[PDB]
Amino acid sequence: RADKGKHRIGEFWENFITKTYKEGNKGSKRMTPKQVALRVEAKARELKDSKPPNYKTVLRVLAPILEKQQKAKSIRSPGWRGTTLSVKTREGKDLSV
DNA sequence: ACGACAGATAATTTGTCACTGTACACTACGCCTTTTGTGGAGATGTCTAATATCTACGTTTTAACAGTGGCCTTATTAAATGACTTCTCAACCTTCAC
Repeated sequence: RADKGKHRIGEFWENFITKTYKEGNKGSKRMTPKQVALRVEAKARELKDSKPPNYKTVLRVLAPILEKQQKAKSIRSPGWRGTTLSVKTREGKDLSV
């Protein structure tokens, strides 16, 4: 279906969840989804919104973001091949070997 | 035929709640190296005014004596003394007296 992977909480909450997790993981802060959901609870109460998102949705919202943040650890480097070689000096001069 | 009305129906997400994997078990900003501009002596080099020394510059002063200049009256006659000069330095015979 056209709806697969798209949430029904809507554009405001999809942003607010992802906004809150994103600010909570810059610097050495390490705000995990549960603390975000606890913010979402606080936000709905002060927004007077009677139906805050459940923690399972918040974890499902961030699951692709978390996976994109994970993949960055794995990306492999091709390396040099064959006989021809050079080494990258900080002068910016590639010295052939 | 196809596709086109209103509604079925297989998804899709929202939300529950039993379950479990894991950290809490204190245990990084600290060990070590290098450069480096600032800083403290401390041997050494720098180089003058000045208070003489250290003779000479020569310049005064002395006395010795050398030369110029003024004065000094001149005559005669006598004396003493010392000298000089000149001249002289015979000899036989006769006569009258005892």
